[PDB]
Amino acid sequence: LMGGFGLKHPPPQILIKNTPVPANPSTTFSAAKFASFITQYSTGQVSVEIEWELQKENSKRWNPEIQYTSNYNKSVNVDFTVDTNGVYSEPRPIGTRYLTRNL
Amino acid sequence: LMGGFGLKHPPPQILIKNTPVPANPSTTFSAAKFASFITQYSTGQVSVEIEWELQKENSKRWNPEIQYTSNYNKSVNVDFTVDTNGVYSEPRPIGTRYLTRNL
Amino acid sequence: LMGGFGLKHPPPQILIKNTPVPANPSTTFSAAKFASFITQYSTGQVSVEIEWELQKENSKRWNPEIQYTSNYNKSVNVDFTVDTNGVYSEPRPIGTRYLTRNL
Repeated sequence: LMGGFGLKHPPPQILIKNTPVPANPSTTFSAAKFASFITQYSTGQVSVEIEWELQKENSKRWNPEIQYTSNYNKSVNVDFTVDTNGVYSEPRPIGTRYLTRNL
Repeated sequence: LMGGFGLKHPPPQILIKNTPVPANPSTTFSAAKFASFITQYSTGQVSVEIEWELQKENSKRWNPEIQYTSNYNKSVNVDFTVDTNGVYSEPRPIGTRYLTRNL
Repeated sequence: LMGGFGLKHPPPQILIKNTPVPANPSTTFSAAKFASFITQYSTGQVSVEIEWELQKENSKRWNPEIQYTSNYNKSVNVDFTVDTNGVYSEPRPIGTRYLTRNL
């Protein structure tokens, strides 16, 4: 109901966790679990590559169609572009329904 | 200079003419040429089939581009469409330069 | 117009960038982008190997030609050489037009 593709078997959850590296244990045995760990974080790169099937249009429509366009009118910032502080912003929600089809 | 394709050998001229069908000549010989012809015209259909080579675009441009679109704002007549009298009209000249390319 | 070789397809741009390595994120989730990165730079070596085609001269000229030469007159510094501070300098612009050819 939020829009999208209903999948009985969706793309699976990809779960990630730093392995606990303990600090130095006591030189005598303690049966209690470790509460002291070396503080650490991880970083790295992640790649997703999705292949999408397209459905081309076969309209015999004469007049031109509504399409998503940028405006040529000047502005302080180009849409879908970083500003002078390096902050990327998206100005408006772009839906996907621009071409037409007869019922 | 009016725009278009300069061709040393352009598509050739296709010339068409009704053959003169004379009216009844005099029953005696006259060496003068015929000035009296049966009034007639011709009609028919004409087909031109041109194949055009395209040049697809390879821009790595991030932001959206200016494109030719119809406006969705309502009007008494749809653009590039006959009116109530059956008269087809073209409202504006459409040029061909809408995509961009770097120098 | 600044001189040189006009190329429709020139040698391509070679673009280089340090990958951002973040500092430690907050232990709670924040949907804001990272503004804190580990300060780092890179260094290394770069090699360019260009092959040049030459065009040898076939003059039947009798007298000797103007050529680019160094002067033998003594000076505090040799031309196109570091000074006592290790600073390399080029004393004059050397053009390439020294041999002659008839029109």
